[PDB]
Amino acid sequence: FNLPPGKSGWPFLGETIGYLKPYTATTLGDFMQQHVSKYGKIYRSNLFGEPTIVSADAGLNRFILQNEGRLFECSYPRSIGGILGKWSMLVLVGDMHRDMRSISLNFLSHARLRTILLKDVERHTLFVLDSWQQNSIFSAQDEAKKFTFNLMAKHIMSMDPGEEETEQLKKEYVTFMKGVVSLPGTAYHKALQSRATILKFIERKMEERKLDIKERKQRTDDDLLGWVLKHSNLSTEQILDLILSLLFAGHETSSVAIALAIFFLQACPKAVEELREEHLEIARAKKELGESELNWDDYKKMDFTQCVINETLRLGNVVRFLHRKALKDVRYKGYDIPSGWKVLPVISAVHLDNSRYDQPNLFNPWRWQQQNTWGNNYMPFGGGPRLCAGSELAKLEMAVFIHHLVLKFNWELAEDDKPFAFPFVDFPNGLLIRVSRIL
Ligand code: HEM
Ligand SMILES: [Cl-]
Repeated sequence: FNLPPGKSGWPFLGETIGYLKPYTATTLGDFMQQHVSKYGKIYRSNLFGEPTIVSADAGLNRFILQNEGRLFECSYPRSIGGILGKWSMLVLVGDMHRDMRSISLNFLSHARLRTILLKDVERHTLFVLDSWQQNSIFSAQDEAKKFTFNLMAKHIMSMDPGEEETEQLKKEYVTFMKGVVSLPGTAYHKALQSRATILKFIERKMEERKLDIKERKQRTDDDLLGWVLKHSNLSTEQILDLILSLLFAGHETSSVAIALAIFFLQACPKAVEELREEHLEIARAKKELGESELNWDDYKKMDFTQCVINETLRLGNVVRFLHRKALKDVRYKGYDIPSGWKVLPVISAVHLDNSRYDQPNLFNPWRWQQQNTWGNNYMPFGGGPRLCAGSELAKLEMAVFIHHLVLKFNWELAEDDKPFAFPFVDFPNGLLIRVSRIL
């Protein structure tokens, strides 16, 4: 019987404060690097109020991910467990989760991806990028968040950008997100108030949709709200939790990824040159054909863009680790994971590994003309039965945004900045950039 080595830290809190200490997002951070150096890639700790096995071992992390529902299961801390609702897909397990995942996969199907969703992705890209003024200075992080929130609101509830009900859902949504990152104080009871308001807003739009469906109007299931009403048997409270958890799942991730790409690309002008060549050829082809909107076949031509995307996610690491629990005693590589203990697969660790990538701290999208996303080396979307249901939409959002960005603008940092993990990734100075339109 061999328990992994490590400390236990302070009572109640353990090593949580040190574990959560902000660190530059392109690294693992002092706490993680030092613990791996002293104890190895598998070590024990006391985190988020529970005894914990931390894993920076890519072989163990894929074993955990693939054995969801058998040896391990998703398990958030008590505080974080319930802010997205009892029926949040990110927290559910068992049959209910299997049913909610099947719904998300079907709504995000390839057929719907290449017709419905792509049109909205390009429309929302141009809604943002056409408002950018010459020689202006602004926060790219805020613009990225604008793009992805607008886009998600369209996808889930057919809301249009810039309209009042959408700008007000943003303020309510961010006030609610100030609860996840937290006495409770007046900034936690405020987040529960906002959550209730949001749930009442979603239930309002749900009743309007049930009327559209009863009156047999066409294309009622273009958004997620209409889709679950027509194609599922979820209850009202289940629908509200699904809508809210999808907004979070799709916006918090995609916004960071877009911002990371803007950041990495201004420091890699040769990658922007190759992107312009690839995207100018696509645009020239459509001009000769007299076609205006992008189609799936144009997206399939964005080979080097997919290299930038993979490199952005490998180096930037939108998600630092996952929250899991062991369902029974497990033995792996000679260590014992006791039942009921928390298990944290640090899926970001292998992305920064010297032995799996050559110069992992360098942004080098050309490495993906040799490497591949299959296997242990690459898991920014997770793995196993909970592998990210929106990954294909995420890549499409980045590709379409990049396409119009490099065709319309040059950009530079107006103020020094760097990404940090809190563990959520964010730019402290807001990623201010100056832009100028091309010829
Ligand atoms: C760069 C963008 C994204 C990244 C890095 C990312 C990452 C992840 C990861 C690591 C998980 C696994 C959670 C776990 O195993 O506990 C996950 C789950 C999920 N993601 Fe994403 N995601 C991204 C974009 C999106 C988008 C755009 C959507 C939807 C519009 C989405 C929807 C979901 C859903 C529904 C799940 C739950 C899957 C399940 O429980 O079976 N994601 N994501
Ligand atoms: Cl490499």
